[PDB]
Amino acid sequence: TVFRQENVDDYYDTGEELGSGQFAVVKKCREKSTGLQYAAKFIKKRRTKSSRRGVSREDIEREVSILKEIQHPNVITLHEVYENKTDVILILELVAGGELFDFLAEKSLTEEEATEFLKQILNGVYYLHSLQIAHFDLKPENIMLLDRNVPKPRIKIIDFGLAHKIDFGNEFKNIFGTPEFVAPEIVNYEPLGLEADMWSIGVITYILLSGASPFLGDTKQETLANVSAVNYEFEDEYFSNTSALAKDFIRRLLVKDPKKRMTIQDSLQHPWIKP
Ligand SMILES: COc1cc(/C=C/c2ccc(O)cc2)cc(OC)c1
Repeated sequence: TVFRQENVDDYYDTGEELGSGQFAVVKKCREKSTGLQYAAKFIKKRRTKSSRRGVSREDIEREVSILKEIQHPNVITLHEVYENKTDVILILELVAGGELFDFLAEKSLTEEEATEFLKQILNGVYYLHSLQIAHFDLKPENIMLLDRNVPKPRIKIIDFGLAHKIDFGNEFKNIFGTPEFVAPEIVNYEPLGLEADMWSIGVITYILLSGASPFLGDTKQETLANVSAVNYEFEDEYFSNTSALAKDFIRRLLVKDPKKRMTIQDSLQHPWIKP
């Protein structure tokens, strides 16, 4: 699939940089014809077939194809796609309130503040999983706020760079996500489905409630080893005032066997969440 090959600079003006990654950079931008503001994600293309630098066109097209399907208040929307010899440029909805993660370091949240964020995450994931889309990269870095100055900010899931359609219940494709947040099946290179997202939600919930990462080791290999062994516990120093029901929610997500892990529908019906 080909994208618009006019120079993006003829239709947009770029501004502040919002984020920078392995093969991508995101810049605030403004469409000249409407004055509306967006985030322009510049993705570096592979220059040769056998190269390790840049993103393969297959991977870019998958990300674009998933973004084109989604429209939900808790997920970023795709406006336009451009490309040139060096980059594909996604013009994405502007989410300017900062990471949940950057917001995290400002406080540990109360259970109400955590569930208010968490319910929005679950609603967005429920939408994705209803469409058989696994995100595969859920972490605080990929959860951003529309406005960070209100008491209950609205969040949006960003960065569909690892997302896959799961039309056969599982995919076998290798997901190099962030060790602290990936499920054991990712660590062990096993078939992957929607269940991997539910584990990541469990990790996110643990961090929201405590300010601590449940599997984080001193090195990436230690973290991965801890994940595969389900080597975590609720430290009393961090969880002494957290409800047992919140702990129960997490415990039913941080489950090695994906088949026994809570699904997105289970998580919305769990007594900690269900109104
Ligand atoms: C390109 O690497 C990064 C991209 C992004 C994308 C941020 C972003 C911000 C606003 C949007 O509307 C869309 C993406 C974030 C990062 O750390 C937070 C790293």
